[PDB]
Amino acid sequence: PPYTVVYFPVRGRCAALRMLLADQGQSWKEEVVTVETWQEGSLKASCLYGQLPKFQDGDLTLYQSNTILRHLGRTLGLYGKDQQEAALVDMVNDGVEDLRCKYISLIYTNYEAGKDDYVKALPGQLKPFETLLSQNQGGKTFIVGDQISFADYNLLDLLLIHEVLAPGCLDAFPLLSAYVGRLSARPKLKAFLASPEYVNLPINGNGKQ
Amino acid sequence: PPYTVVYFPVRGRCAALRMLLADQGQSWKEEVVTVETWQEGSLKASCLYGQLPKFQDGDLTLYQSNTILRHLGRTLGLYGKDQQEAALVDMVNDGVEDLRCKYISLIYTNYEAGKDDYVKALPGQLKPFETLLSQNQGGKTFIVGDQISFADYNLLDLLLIHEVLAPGCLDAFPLLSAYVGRLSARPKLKAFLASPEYVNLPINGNGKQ
Ligand SMILES: N[C@@H](CCC(=O)N[C@@H](CS)C(=O)NCC(=O)O)C(=O)O
Ligand SMILES: N[C@@H](CCC(=O)N[C@@H](CS)C(=O)NCC(=O)O)C(=O)O
Repeated sequence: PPYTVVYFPVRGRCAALRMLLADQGQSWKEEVVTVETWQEGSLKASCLYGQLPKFQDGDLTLYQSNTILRHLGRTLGLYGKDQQEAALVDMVNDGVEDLRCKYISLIYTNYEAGKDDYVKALPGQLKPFETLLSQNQGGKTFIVGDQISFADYNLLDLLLIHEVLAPGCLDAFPLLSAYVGRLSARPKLKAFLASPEYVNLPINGNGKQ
Repeated sequence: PPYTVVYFPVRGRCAALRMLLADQGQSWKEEVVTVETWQEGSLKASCLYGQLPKFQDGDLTLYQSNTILRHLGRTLGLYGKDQQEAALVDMVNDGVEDLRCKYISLIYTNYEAGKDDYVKALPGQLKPFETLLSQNQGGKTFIVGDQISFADYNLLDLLLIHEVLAPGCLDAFPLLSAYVGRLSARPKLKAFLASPEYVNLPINGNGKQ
């Protein structure tokens, strides 16, 4: 610490890391980037890959949402109990990232024409996570092992936004549904999810969800 | 160990991990999956995300190319010297993955109509990697710190395939150009890159590059 997340006024790719920070009782500052600032050019030019989120942890500056998640993951002990679990955590996170990319593509480039097909394909895309849970001794705790990892926050967010996109999409997935309820009930997380800081923000930049 | 990589007969998303294994003096077995076998559907259905590569390390089975890279990276000591460097390694790898996704999209979904635009946009996409090199000991060593990381192998592959797609793309990037040759000259890697095992394989699976 200290922590500062620089991002647009959207939950988007910062939702998961914010939930992680909140649930872990961490304090951070939010720097909201306006269209004027982004269009001005200097901020974007200073970003490694010309994109947000940008994250600051003391004198350390990071870019890439998954890099931020993994960083918080290793420094806060949310990256498995050993090397094997760490690998499983990565496998889950990469899976989440893949689906998040498809979701982002839908929302920003083909919402009207592609939504129906996407929803029809959704069950096939969610099944792997239901499987991950069932393989983890019944899926009664977390996605990997018996301790929370950065992958849980990323998956949780993925599931939450998909329930908004397709209400009831988790009905055919008992474990994932209960998993959502369980994690969302964690005291600190529950408080954050209900805070104006979270509720006020649109899931995506164009208001589509 | 022992290691087994299950994949289609192409370089694709296994090129980087293979270079890593070879350069680190590791032995592994290759399980080739033909197009016909893949189309039969059974292996596909058993894969967590319905995709290859599939990797075996003893009793452990991992999917997702970056999970395999990170696994090899942490178990073989190719993941930075400390937590901060590990974060920088991730930042580089995520950047590589992002461009690899755009490359894959071009190759498989819009090669004929999209190549020219992609090549025009290439310099802007490669610049971030040249800059990282310049900030790390004048770009005279590795992408992060002074020891090789899994990110180096992934970036190296990304650069190699781009020189095939757009010959001369690295001329305007001195550090990246010298970097590719330096890593390619490493004895074990050099031997692997010249082996029939690598040479006889097409870069992609649709005959485009
Ligand atoms: N791989 C990056 C992707 C971030 C991203 O797509 N950022 C976009 C959407 S918020 C952005 O900054 N767009 C502004 C621009 O590219 O000019 C991550 O995971 O953080
Ligand atoms: N995110 C995965 C992507 C792997 C991937 O896209 N595999 C494709 C291309 S080789 C595949 O298995 N395609 C066959 C199919 O989807 O049916 C990774 O990083 O390993």
